[PDB]
This record gives sequence, structure tokens and C-alpha cells, in this order.
Amino acid sequence: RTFLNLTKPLCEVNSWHILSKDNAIRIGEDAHILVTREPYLSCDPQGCRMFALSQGTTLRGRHANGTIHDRSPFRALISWEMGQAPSPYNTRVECIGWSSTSCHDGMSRMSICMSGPNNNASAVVWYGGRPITEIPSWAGNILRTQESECVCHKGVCPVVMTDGPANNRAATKIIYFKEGKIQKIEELAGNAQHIEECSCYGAGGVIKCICRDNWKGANRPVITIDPEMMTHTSKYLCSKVLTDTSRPNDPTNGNCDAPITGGSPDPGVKGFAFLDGENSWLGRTISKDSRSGYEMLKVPNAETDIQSGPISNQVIVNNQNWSGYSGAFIDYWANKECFNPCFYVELIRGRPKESSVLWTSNSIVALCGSKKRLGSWSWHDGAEIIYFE
Amino acid sequence: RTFLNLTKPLCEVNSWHILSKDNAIRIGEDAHILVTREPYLSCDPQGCRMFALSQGTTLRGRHANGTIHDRSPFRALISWEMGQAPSPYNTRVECIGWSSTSCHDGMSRMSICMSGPNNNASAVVWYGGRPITEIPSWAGNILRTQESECVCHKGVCPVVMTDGPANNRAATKIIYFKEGKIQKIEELAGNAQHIEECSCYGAGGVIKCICRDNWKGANRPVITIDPEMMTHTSKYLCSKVLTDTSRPNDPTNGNCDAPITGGSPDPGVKGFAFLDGENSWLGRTISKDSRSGYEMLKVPNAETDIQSGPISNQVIVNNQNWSGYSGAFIDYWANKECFNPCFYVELIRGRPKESSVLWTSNSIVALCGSKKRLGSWSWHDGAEIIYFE
Amino acid sequence: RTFLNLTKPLCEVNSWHILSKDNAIRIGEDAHILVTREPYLSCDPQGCRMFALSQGTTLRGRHANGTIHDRSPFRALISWEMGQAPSPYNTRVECIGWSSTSCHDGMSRMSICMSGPNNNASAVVWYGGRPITEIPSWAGNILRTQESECVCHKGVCPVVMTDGPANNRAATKIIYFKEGKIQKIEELAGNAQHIEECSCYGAGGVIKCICRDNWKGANRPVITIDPEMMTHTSKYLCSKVLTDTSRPNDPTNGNCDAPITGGSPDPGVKGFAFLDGENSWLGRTISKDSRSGYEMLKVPNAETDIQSGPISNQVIVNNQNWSGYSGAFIDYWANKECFNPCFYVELIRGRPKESSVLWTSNSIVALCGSKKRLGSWSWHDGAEIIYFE
Amino acid sequence: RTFLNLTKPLCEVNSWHILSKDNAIRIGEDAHILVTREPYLSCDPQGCRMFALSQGTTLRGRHANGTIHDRSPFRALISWEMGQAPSPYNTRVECIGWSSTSCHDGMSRMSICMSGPNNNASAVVWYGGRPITEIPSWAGNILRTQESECVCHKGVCPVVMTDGPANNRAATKIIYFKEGKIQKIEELAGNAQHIEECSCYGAGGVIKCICRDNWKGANRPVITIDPEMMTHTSKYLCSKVLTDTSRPNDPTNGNCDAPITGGSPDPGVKGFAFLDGENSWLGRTISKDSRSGYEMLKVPNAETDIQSGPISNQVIVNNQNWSGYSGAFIDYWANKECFNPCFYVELIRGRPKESSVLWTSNSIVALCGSKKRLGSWSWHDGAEIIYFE
Ligand SMILES: CC(=O)N[C@H]1[C@H]([C@H](O)[C@H](O)CO)O[C@@](O)(C(=O)O)C[C@@H]1O
Ligand SMILES: CC(=O)N[C@H]1[C@H]([C@H](O)[C@H](O)CO)O[C@@](O)(C(=O)O)C[C@@H]1O
Ligand SMILES: CC(=O)N[C@H]1[C@H]([C@H](O)[C@H](O)CO)O[C@@](O)(C(=O)O)C[C@@H]1O
Ligand SMILES: CC(=O)N[C@H]1[C@H]([C@H](O)[C@H](O)CO)O[C@@](O)(C(=O)O)C[C@@H]1O
Ligand SMILES: CC(=O)N[C@H]1[C@H]([C@H](O)[C@H](O)CO)O[C@@](O)(C(=O)O)C[C@@H]1O
Ligand SMILES: CC(=O)N[C@H]1[C@H]([C@H](O)[C@H](O)CO)O[C@@](O)(C(=O)O)C[C@@H]1O
Ligand SMILES: CC(=O)N[C@H]1[C@H]([C@H](O)[C@H](O)CO)O[C@@](O)(C(=O)O)C[C@@H]1O
Ligand SMILES: CC(=O)N[C@H]1[C@H]([C@H](O)[C@H](O)CO)O[C@@](O)(C(=O)O)C[C@@H]1O
Ligand SMILES: *[C@@H]1O[C@H](CO)[C@@H](O)[C@H](O)[C@H]1NC(C)=O
Ligand SMILES: [Ca+2]
Ligand SMILES: [Ca+2]
Ligand SMILES: [Ca+2]
Ligand SMILES: [Ca+2]
Repeated sequence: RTFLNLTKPLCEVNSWHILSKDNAIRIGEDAHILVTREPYLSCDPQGCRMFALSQGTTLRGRHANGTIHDRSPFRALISWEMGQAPSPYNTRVECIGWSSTSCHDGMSRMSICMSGPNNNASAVVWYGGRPITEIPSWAGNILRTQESECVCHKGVCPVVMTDGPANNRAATKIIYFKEGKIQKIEELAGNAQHIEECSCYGAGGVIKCICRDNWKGANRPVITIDPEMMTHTSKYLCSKVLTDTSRPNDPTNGNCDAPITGGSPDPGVKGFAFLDGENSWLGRTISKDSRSGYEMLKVPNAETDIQSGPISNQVIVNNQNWSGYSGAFIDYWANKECFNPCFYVELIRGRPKESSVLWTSNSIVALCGSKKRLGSWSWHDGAEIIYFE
Repeated sequence: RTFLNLTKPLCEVNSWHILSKDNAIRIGEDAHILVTREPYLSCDPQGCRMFALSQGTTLRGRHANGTIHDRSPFRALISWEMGQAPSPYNTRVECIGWSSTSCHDGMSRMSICMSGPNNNASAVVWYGGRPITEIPSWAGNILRTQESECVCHKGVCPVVMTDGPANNRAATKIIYFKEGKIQKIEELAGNAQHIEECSCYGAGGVIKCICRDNWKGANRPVITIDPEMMTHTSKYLCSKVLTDTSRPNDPTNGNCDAPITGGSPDPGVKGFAFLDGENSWLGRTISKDSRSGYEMLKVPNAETDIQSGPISNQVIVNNQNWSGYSGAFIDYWANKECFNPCFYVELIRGRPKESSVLWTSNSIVALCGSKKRLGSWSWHDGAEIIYFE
Repeated sequence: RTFLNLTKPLCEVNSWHILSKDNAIRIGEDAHILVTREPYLSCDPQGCRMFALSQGTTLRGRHANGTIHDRSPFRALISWEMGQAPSPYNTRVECIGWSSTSCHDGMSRMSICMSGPNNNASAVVWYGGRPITEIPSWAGNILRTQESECVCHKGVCPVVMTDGPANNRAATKIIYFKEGKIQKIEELAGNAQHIEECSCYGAGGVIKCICRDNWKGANRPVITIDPEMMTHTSKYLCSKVLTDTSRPNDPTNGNCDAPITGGSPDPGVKGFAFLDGENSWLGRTISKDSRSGYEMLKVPNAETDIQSGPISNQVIVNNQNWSGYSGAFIDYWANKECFNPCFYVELIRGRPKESSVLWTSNSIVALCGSKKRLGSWSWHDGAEIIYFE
Repeated sequence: RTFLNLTKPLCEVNSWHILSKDNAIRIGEDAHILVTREPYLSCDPQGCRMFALSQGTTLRGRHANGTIHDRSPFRALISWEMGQAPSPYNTRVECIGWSSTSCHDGMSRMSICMSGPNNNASAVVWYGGRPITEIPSWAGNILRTQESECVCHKGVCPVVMTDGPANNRAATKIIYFKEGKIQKIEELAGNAQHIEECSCYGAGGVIKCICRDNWKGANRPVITIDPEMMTHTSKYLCSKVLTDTSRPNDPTNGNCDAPITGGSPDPGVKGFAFLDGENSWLGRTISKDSRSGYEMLKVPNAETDIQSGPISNQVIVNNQNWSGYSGAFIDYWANKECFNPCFYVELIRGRPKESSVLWTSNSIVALCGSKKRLGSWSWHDGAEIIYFE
């Protein structure tokens, strides 16, 4: 056991293979499955786990009614063995709250959750399963964070947090942790105009966080973090291939340093990309308006070229099925000379798009890169809504 | 592993951060969750766990009917991973009976349960998960104990027990254990006139037990124990801020050495406080009459000053929601230079306050000290009783 | 770490303290609890576990219907953490069949199950979780064994087995195992005329098995086994206090060497006793006709004196409640200078005594000796049969 | 821990003893049990586990409806502790997909699953719980594999795969893995004309794979693999005792080098055999037409003599009960001088044979060889289909 160092480059990726799928809604139709949303996966030296914000009720329970609501005193971050569906019997409570992140540094796991009222939230930072630090809201408006895993290097794990408006300038900070203790706090710098729900990974000693601009941009903000110097820079993804949801049609040219407006009717969704020159892949919903479908697009130089377009594609979820948030993770402890990109897609079921039921929940699908040319099919949730009526 | 020694001082506390909530009643409305009461938490070198007295049925089961009853041959102390809800599938039986205490001495856990008929109860003392000692009733009237964790120092774990009337003078003893064997027994001494359900913690080589006087006082008795000499003193919390339930209004002056009587209609409830000069916090139900709401009041010198009032407060459970028992615990194995205060609140649902159902049970919330000034909100149970009708 | 040696003497016993109780039937009214019968307990260096023969269905399942039947291809020996109820989620399948025994030699656990048709059953002997040895029926009539734990000394664990009529002379053997391999087989010798379902325990290098004579005696046969020499003798309990069920009134004198007959209407039930001169205790159903109630009786010199009677008694289950099989076990790995006797009572619910349901199952209660004079109460099953109607 | 090698000989087998049975359909009538099919068992240094392809839904759930269907994005290979029934709470996801194999090389477990659309399937190869290698379909027609365990020798684990028509010549390959990495690929060679679903086992440094010819033969193809040279040969079982399902009556002579045609109405079923000169056993369904009943036949020189007939038999499942797939496995880590043959029988319930329900699933029974002459009885599933109507 030692601290993880981000000493390896990203593996070449040409295709995406299936890693895990929990079929939670299908199973939760009759088994005791907790309602969730905002899932992800995170790994450690022993393997990978799935994570999500429980709503403190089962899917078939009468308390599933009303779970469209994002914040309550009944939510908590829970983790479970990858592949299983989350039940009250197989899940570990990482922390209490309604927004979270988590990562392993090679020694222990840090987990963070925000809870409390809108104008007075606080974060609690846990390490090795114990509470270490507490951070009060600094802008009095829903202190909140990534909703996917953080990334560590030589013991130092940066985390992106925001507090302030969802539709206006907000106060974002990069907080650098070691064993759950604050090493440094920076205010967000650079040209990104709004930051939410960053999806982050590391490679070659560099951490990149592709985030959600909920205020103006249909293009995604990118923050580049040096976890050794504990400094960062920010801007937008340059590609004309817009990846936020509710975006206009892709334009002739993207914009590296300003948001591209437009889209209807959603201001944003969590998402991700892996940016590695020619070896760059962008995820997005297939629908430009809604959280339906999901596609991976290989867009060489998407980080630096406003003219970059797709040279290959892979449908992860067809546009006849619902998707949701998407984010990045990597099994940094794999026995490979490169760090292989993985991602998950949250498959939201229920409200508001399916209003024949009273609840909102999701299942999870996750895939990682392949150098091979693999065939594919749609990994939709798979549940029949009529069965819940 | 080594014996825990109470060598550290209490951490400074200015507010309370969320530690855990199990949402047991919400989840138990449709998953297989045990009916409980008298819950608490207790930690060890590896972490913290939740404890409670099962009723030997699930919340939705037909045998949940009648569970307002406190004592039966179908109760047992159970423990389980912090944050999970107590099911028949994830709970460890610590011992059999209907009143208990438990604590880890740094090497192993000691667990104690009382069972039997009112006029002939006995305690069984467990250590390392094996029964070590048995203790028969000495006053033939519901031999009973703490209903929250005991505390250990150099292997010596004092426990406060009582046998005798609930509504008149009784026979309290402090029994000193090491590896589940009786080292010494003392009869209660000092100015506390009635002792029940003590909530105890350790700091700076001194163990403090804040208890319930079910006979006269609305102020809580306080026993101070020297675990090395195995001797003690007792009196009452000096503060005018009364913390028992069914208490009258706070008077102008409290009384260190005599009970402050009054209040209606109930003689008492298990509660707690941390007492450390200016760094003192008293918990109580917000209602002076019923087990509803729960608030933490910072009252400097509450332990010694009859005129001490609150300088701050934090609502833990709003007064439109049910509370219950409350008690102290500490993660004595945390990687801190001080012992940080934690507490839990039992959130009782069902009878007698909610008679639309035939059962009585509870969920749990737990919080710990923070040196920061954190925002707060209500951590009420969150179940809808109508769903159970 | 090492093979257990039976070198310690039995602890002095003056009353019985509660060890465990699973409340399976109460819990199983709603939770997913397996139908069982023929339970017992058995310990190893880490702790104690509960055992029983599942019927391959849950209590509330439609397949619980018809579970009065003793033998099917759907039964198996399962073990689980002491105190929990047996569910499909927390039980380990030891082996497959419809008669069993099990014991730990200090290194690993041996478990044995018989299965197959009446005229052609077979035993499979398991060790450390792997199948070691198979034993075919020698008399073509329901090869069967103890239905409670065996006992090992220096790695040698003798097991008593019977093959032959239940209501006439049969063929009993003592098979000595080591690591699941047969070391020696002996034909039953001595004065016991019929042997079934032996309840065995060890002390001072000697193993005593108290059994059920289903053919003639209402007094119980006693087999004494020397595990080093691998030899034995047999006779009956001498006491006039008869302990099998469906017995006549206790006569003026018992008989050391021949069966005391009589009783109505059933030939036998599994039972046990601890025999240590003055320190001797006999368990039996309170009713002399049916398996109801259960009492422990201290009968000095029960093993040698035909006029020995009780000098103390403890009611374990009141005569208004159903009991069932009873058997011996000891936690040989306790941190004590003596081996402390323990026993369990099988609490049978359903058919044939409770015919308003279609199933037969049980719950378990277990107790151990105390040197103290402890109060007591009835530890009956606690389920309300009407809730299953 | 070392790499396992196959130098030991097969144990002599004269009868079959019961190893395990999970009773999953009986139990799943009321507990939360996953719908499965294509089960098997596989062992490692610690013991054995049960495997199967889940359908991503419980047996009682509404999504059970439609589970006759073999391939969907909702299936996954799951493993669990031998003897338990597969629930959402005790199952490990080995990989995602609708065809699999798995085996332990003495150091870690390799698991492989195929998923994707019929024309573009892909395999993901896992080792030690991590994804290692991906393989795209090469014939573009349902790439598929063994549905029972693979076998490893000195780090090398051969796997047989097929891609192509089910009803005509297809493209079978042997792929040799080491730590999940491809060491070599071979096209099928020899006189076997069609290969599906091989049941494989090792002894004397040689792996034999007994398969299913779904195109022509009612006799079973046999593939002999040398795991050191990484080469193979193929032909058919010589015996007149035909072991596929939907076969004609046994002819007077079998055929070592060509398929024997006939039987109605089904083209084949996964099965197995142990081939060891005189010590040879063939399994098959009792019915020549349908997947009903199951018998083991000892047929000396079945691998080499076309006139070889049975010299003994054992009924495993009577012909009044449904059977299904059957396959081979061995506990190669047993403490024995020889490798003892084991096998399982999949017990299919529901569609198409039991059309009164909407689902298809199964339970499992497994047996291993014995040198003794043990009696036997039928180990059928035991659920009442009426209870599911
Ligand atoms: C802390 C919190 O409530 N986060 C919520 C965020 C915010 O609403 C937006 O990022 C605006 O800040 O996104 C969601 O609401 C959403 O769009 O589904 C889900 C998530 O629970
Ligand atoms: C899951 C689904 O049905 N998605 C469909 C959506 C939704 O019906 C609307 O977004 C509802 O507002 O509409 C589309 O035009 C889109 O947005 O891509 C087509 C897509 O197939
Ligand atoms: C052993 C026992 O019965 N303890 C019970 C005590 C006593 O009744 C009082 O302390 C009076 O002695 O408090 C309760 O009843 C109560 O107030 O809810 C709960 C608890 O179960
Ligand atoms: C949980 C709850 O509703 N509490 C309410 C109680 C209860 O109605 C009574 O205690 C029932 O006896 O009444 C109050 O006046 C009080 O006690 O402060 C107001 C409080 O909001
Ligand atoms: C193997 C077997 O069937 N054992 C059964 C035995 C025998 O019937 C008797 O000992 C007569 O041999 O006792 C029972 O039937 C019984 O009385 O409740 C239960 C047990 O299952
Ligand atoms: C559990 C129970 O009800 N036991 C009762 C039994 C049974 O009813 C009969 O044995 C059934 O045949 O009858 C008694 O006379 C007896 O045996 O002592 C009284 C006892 O209270
Ligand atoms: C990958 C796949 O679908 N395998 C299926 C195979 C193929 O149909 C045949 O081997 C023909 O190739 O056999 C089954 O269908 C069957 O007979 O019950 C079950 C199994 O799921
Ligand atoms: C389980 C069962 O009932 N099997 C019966 C089968 C099936 O009914 C048919 O195969 C359905 O196609 O028919 C038989 O003639 C046979 O196959 O030997 C008799 C056998 O008892
Ligand atoms: C096979 O394993 C055995 C037992 O570990 C070992 O003695 C032998 O050297 C190995 N044989 C080969 C050929 O590797
Ligand atoms: Ca946006
Ligand atoms: Ca009081
Ligand atoms: Ca008898
Ligand atoms: Ca065929």
C-alpha cells in the first residue's frame, strides 16, 4: 500500500467495452432496492465500487413518492460492490447529505457529502471511514460538488466545489486535500464562467475536470489542475461538438474561451470527456434537448481545435431510451502501463419524463476503453414502466 | 491493539456536524427492518457501529403489534454497521434482554444485557462475544442499566446499574469491569437522589455520567468516576437550564445538590450533556412536556454554575417532530489530539404519541462536534405515518 | 491454531443464564426466514453458530406447506451466526440431507449429513468445507445420526450413528473421525438397548453421550466414549427421574442397566443431560405425554444412583408452550479453567400440535450454566399462530 | 499459492454422492431470488462456488415475464457461495453478457462473458476481478462459449468459442489464456463437425472437452487439448450410448469420426462425460426427446469402442421431472492424490415445457464421484408450478 501517483498516460481508445450494469430498476420492481440518483463508480487497490445518493427509501416503498426532489435530510452517499443493485442490505454509508464526491489515494478513501438547508449547507470530509474536516457554506446558496470521483496524486486529492447561483456568477473553489485535511484553497481562475458537477481524471501528473456550465454555455468548461503545485487554469472545450444538454445544433466553430449559448429547455447536465490530443473522446446525450440517448464521439484535438469534429462514434444508449448524468473514473490500480478511461451513464427512470409513477430513480451502466474495434448495442435501463403502474 | 486510556481532553465544540442517520422507519415501511428502541452508538479501533434493543419482529410484521411494551423474552441487544437500517440480515446479536450497555476497552468489546421477570432479572456480561459473568437482581425490581455506551480506561470499564422503584428511592450501583470480570462494586453515594439510564463519556482521566432522575428532579444527576481509584461522587447539574423531560420552566437558579422538581406529565427521559467549563453543551427535547424536537444549548459552566444560561443553540430536530432518548458516545480512537463529543437522538415513531398504528419503534440520527460554525437543519425521522395506516 | 484437548473439568452449575434466542417464527411471519427443524449450536475458536436442517423453503412460502415431513431431497444442514434467524441470505450450507451432526476439532469443522431413500441412505462427511468420505447404509433403514454437535479430542471426533428400525432393535455404530477420515468403527456394546440422536459433551478426557431409546426406555441411554483409546461402554441413566418424552410417572427406583418402559403416546424425543456426580443436571419436557414445556433439574448422582431425585429446578419454557428437541453443546474455546455446560431447546411451531397452519418449523433458545443463583422466566417461541392463519 | 497443474489422474468412480443443491425455485417462490439459466460450478483453493447467467430480475418480479429469451442487455454472469440460492444480496457480478465461462488458475479467477447484438458480439476477459482483454466477433453471428468452467494448467487456460450458424458449419476457435492475456488462437481441427457449449475437465496433463454438435450429431463431439503445447484434436464419442438430447434410440454401433443423425424435435443440449478407459461415465437426459430426467451411465471405453455399453447406472433426476444443461467441474485443490469428477444438472422450470407461467428459470443440483457403492434418489427441482399460477 502506497499513495497513487498519476505517473501513466491514457491508453489509446478506439472502442468502448461493457464493464458493469446493475439493472437496479428491473430488480427493484420486486426486490428491496433503494431509490437513488447522481451515481458514479470509483476504484481502489482491491477493485471498483458503485456510488450514489440514496433517497432513504426503497423504490417500491410508499416513500419513493416525491423523490424527484434533489435535497432532503433523508439522502446519503452509499457505496456497494460493482454490479449489484443498491439495497438496504448490501450498501455502505460513506456520508450523509445530498451532493458528494469520493476517491481513493492508494491508502484510504476520502468521501465528502454536503447537507443542510439551501442558505446554510456544510460539507463533511471523511477519510478511512472517519470524519476529518467540516466546511461551512461560503456563499449561502447550496454548497455542492462533483457527483463523481475525485482524483489523487502523491496523497493530494483536489476537489471542485461550487456555492452560489445556478443561473448566475457563482463562487467556485478548488480545495486540495490530503488524508481529509485541507492543504490549500484556491478560488476558481481562468475563462470558465460557471462550474458545476466536474467529472475528473488524471494522467501524466495532470488532472482534467470537464464540467457543467449551468449559466450560459452549451460547451463544457475544462479545468486543468496540477496536484503537485496545487494550481489550476480554466477555459472551455474548444470543439464545435457541443456536449452539454439542451444545446443548439453544433456550430461551424466552437469557442475555447467563452460559453456558446442556446438550447431548450434544460440549462445543463453532468458530463465528461477524455482529452488526449488525437486520442480524445466526448460523451453527450444524443438528444440535443433532453436526457435521452448517449453517444461517445472520438474528436481528435477537441481540447485545442475549434474546428475539431468526430472521426468515430459509438451509441451507448439509443435515443429511444432515457439517460442522465455521465462522468469519468479510472481504475488507476490496474495492471497496465497506461491508465484506461472508463465512464458511467446514469439511466434515469421516473419523473419528470415518465410521470405515470410518483418516484424518480435510476440504474447504472459503465464502460471502459478498448484498443480493439468492438461491436456495440444499447445498454438501456431495461425496465417496463407499465409494471410500476 | 492496547487498552484505551482516557489521556486526551475534549475537543472544542462550537456547532455539530452530521455523522449518520439510518432512516430506519422510512426504509422499514417496505424492507425487512426490525422494530427497535433504546438505540445508541459505540466505536472501537476500526470504526463506529449502531446498537439498539430489538423487539424480535419487523416493523411491517404482525408481531410489531404490541411493541410499546418495554420488556419481553423476545428482545435482544443488536449492533450493525453505522448508517445502515437494522434488518434481520445485517445485525449482530450482542446479548439477550431488554436493557443494556456496551463499550470497547481497546482490545475487545464488553456487552451487558438484563433479562427476566421484574422481580428476578439478571445481567449477563459479555466480552469478546463470549459470556463472562452473571449478576442477579439485588432489589428484585427490574435490574436495569445505561441504554447507551460505557467507557473504559486501562481496561477498567465502570457501568452504572439500578434496581428498585422507578418512582421512589432505589438501589444504584457502579460496577467496575475488566475483561468482563467484576473488579469492584460500589453503592451509589453523594447527592443524586435517583439514578437511571446514564450517558457517560471520558476525557482527561475522568468519566462523567449524565443521568435520569425519574423520581424527583427535572435537572439531571451527574456522577463523576475515577476509573483508576474506582470511586465516584454524585450531585446534580448546577445549571438553571433544565434538561429532563416533563420539566417546568427553567427557574432563576438551578441547584447543584438537590433536585428541581415539577413538570408534567412524565417523570423522565434518558438524556446527556458534555461538561468541560466554558466548552459545555446540554441537549434536551424542545418541548418541556413531551419527547418532541431536540436542541443543543451551549451553556458555559453548566456543571458548576447555578446561574449559567445558553450562549448558543442548534436545533437538531424541529418541534413539529418526535424525538426520544439521547445519549453520548465518542470515537476515542480517532486520529485527533482531543476526544470529540458525539451524540445520538432516538426518533420514536408510533405509540403512544401516534396511535393510528399498533406499534412503537425508532430511527436514529447522530452528530459530532465541530470547531467551525456550521449551518444546521432538522434531522427528523422523515416517515409518513399515514403510509402505515 | 491447535487440536482441541478435553482436559478441563466441567464447571460447577447452580442455575442457567440466557445465551441466545433467535425468535425465528416471530421474525419469519414477515421476513424471509427458512423453514427448519432439528437445530443445535456448535462453537469453534472464534465463536458459536446455530445449526439446523432447512426444508428448502421460507416459512411464509407456499412450499412451507407439508413441511411436517422429516425427509426430502430439499433439506440441508445450514449454519449461521448465533442469534440471527436463518434466512436464505445469511446461512451457510454445511451439507445436503435430512439428518446431521457437526463439530470443530480446533483446526477445522467436520459436518456430516445423511440423505437418500429410506432403504438406501448415505452419509457424506465434510471437513474444512470439502467432502471427505461417504458411508453407505449398513442396515437399509434410514441411516441417521445425532442432530446436535459431536466432540473432538486431539483431532479424533467420535460420532454415534444408527441404522435400523425405530421401534425395534437397530444397528448402532461409533465412528471415530480425524480430518473427516474414518480412524475406527465400533458396533454399539453395553446395556443400552436402542440408540438415537445422541447429545454429547466432553470433560476430563471423557465424552458422554446422552441419547434417545425409541424402542423401550423412558429413561435415557448413556454412552461413555474414550476418544484416545477409541472405545466405549453403554448403559442407562440410573436416576428414577425419567427424561424422555411420553414417559410414565417417575417410579420409586430407576434402573442403571435396563429400560424403564411405559408412557403414551410417543416413543421418544431427543434430549440431553450433564453428568458430574453432585454437579448433575437433567433436562426434560414438563409434560410427560407431549413435547410441551421444558425444565432443568439438578439431580445429584443421576448417573450412578437409582434413587436420585431433584434438589433444584429451573423452568426454561412454561408448560403452556411447545418445546421439542433439546441437546448439549459447550464453548470448549472459552477463556475459563472449566468447560461450562450449555444447551438449546427447539421450539416447534405448527403441525401436528398446531393444525391451523400447513407447516412445521421451530425457533431456538439456548442457555449456559452459572455458579450463581439466577432468577428465571420462560423463553417460549413467542409467535402468535393466529397471525399465520 | 501457485499455478495449478493437471498431473494427477482421475479418481475411480463407482457411484455419485450429493455435493450441493440450492432449491432456488422453491425458495424463490417467496424470497427475492434472481431469474437465471446456464448455471455451473467452479472451484478454487478455498472451495467451490455456483455460477449462472442472471436475467436481471427476480423470479416473482414482473420482469420475469419473457425470460425464455436467451440474450438481452440485462443478463450477467453471477457467482455465489455454493448451496445458497442466487439473490440480489449474495451474488457477485463476474462480468456482463449472455454467454460465459470461468476458471481459477490457482492464483486468480478468469471470467469471460459475451454481450452485444447477434451480428456484433464481443467477449470481455476478466482476471482477478479486472477486465484484461476484449475479443470482437469474427463470424458476426452470436459469438459464444462454454456455459461451464474452463480448466487451467501451469498458468494456461484454454477456452473453446464458437461464432457462426447454430444449424450449420460454424467457426470454432480455441483460445489459450494466461492471466487473461491471449497466448494463442487456433481454428478448430479434426473430425468434430460442429461445436457448442463444451464441458471440460483435466487429468494426466490433458484437458478433454465434451461438447454439443447442434448441427447434425446425436453423439457428442470430444476435443482433446494439450495445455502445454497449446494444441488440440477433435472427434466424436465412439460409444453407441448416444448422449445428446433429441436423439434416436441407441444404434448397435456408435461412430468415432462422424455425427450420428436423427432424433426430434431439438437439435441439442449442453452435456458432459468423463472419459478414462474403464473408469468412464456418460451423463444424459432420460428422455431421448426432451430435457427430462437425468441419468449417469458407466460406459467402459466409451471414448474408443463403438460397441461400448453401460455396466452400471444411477438416476440423478427421475423422468417425471425436468432437467436441462449439465456440465463438468472438479475441485482440483482437494486434498487427494487424484482428481475426483463432479457434475451439475440444471433443473429448468417454466417455459417452454411449463407454459402456465410467463418465465423460465432453473435451480441446481451437483454431485461428485465416490469409490463406494452409495444408494441414490431423484434430486429434482421440487417446486410446485401451481403455486406460481
Ligand atoms: C445539489 C443539487 O441539488 N444538485 C442538483 C443539480 C442542480 O440542480 C444544478 O446543478 C443547478 O445547480 O442538478 C440536478 O438538480 C439536475 O439537474 O438533475 C441534480 C442535482 O441533485
Ligand atoms: C426517451 C425518448 O423518448 N426521447 C425522445 C425525446 C423525448 O420524447 C422528449 O425529449 C420529451 O420531452 O424527444 C426527442 O425528440 C429527443 O429529445 O431526442 C426524440 C427522443 O426519441
Ligand atoms: C428497563 C426498562 O423497562 N426501561 C424503560 C425505562 C423505564 O420505564 C424508566 O426508566 C423507569 O424506570 O424507560 C422507558 O420505559 C421509557 O421511559 O420509555 C423505556 C425503557 O425501556
Ligand atoms: C411533535 C409535536 O407535534 N409536538 C407538539 C407538541 C405535542 O403535540 C404534544 O407534546 C403532544 O402531547 O405540543 C407542543 O405544544 C409541544 O409539546 O411543544 C407543540 C409541539 O409542536
Ligand atoms: C432421520 C429422521 O427422520 N429423524 C426423525 C426422528 C425419527 O423419526 C425417530 O428418531 C425414529 O427413528 O425423529 C423425528 O421423526 C421426530 O420424532 O420428530 C424427527 C427426525 O427428523
Ligand atoms: C403446550 C400445551 O398446551 N401443553 C398442555 C398439554 C398439551 O395440550 C397436550 O400434551 C397435547 O396432547 O396438555 C397438558 O395436560 C400437559 O401435557 O401437561 C397441559 C399442558 O398445558
Ligand atoms: C448464446 C446463446 O444464446 N446460447 C443459447 C444456446 C444456443 O441457442 C444454442 O447453443 C445454439 O447455438 O442454447 C440455448 O439457446 C438452449 O438450447 O437452451 C440456451 C443458450 O442461452
Ligand atoms: C418431465 C416429464 O413429464 N417428462 C415426460 C416427457 C415429456 O412430457 C415430453 O418430453 C414433453 O415433450 O414425455 C415422456 O414420454 C418422455 O419424454 O420420456 C415421458 C416423461 O415422463
Ligand atoms: C505440479 O504441482 C506439484 C505440486 O505443487 C509439483 O510438485 C510439481 O512440480 C508440479 N509439476 C509440474 C510439471 O509443474
Ligand atoms: Ca449549459
Ligand atoms: Ca425527572
Ligand atoms: Ca423412549
Ligand atoms: Ca445434436
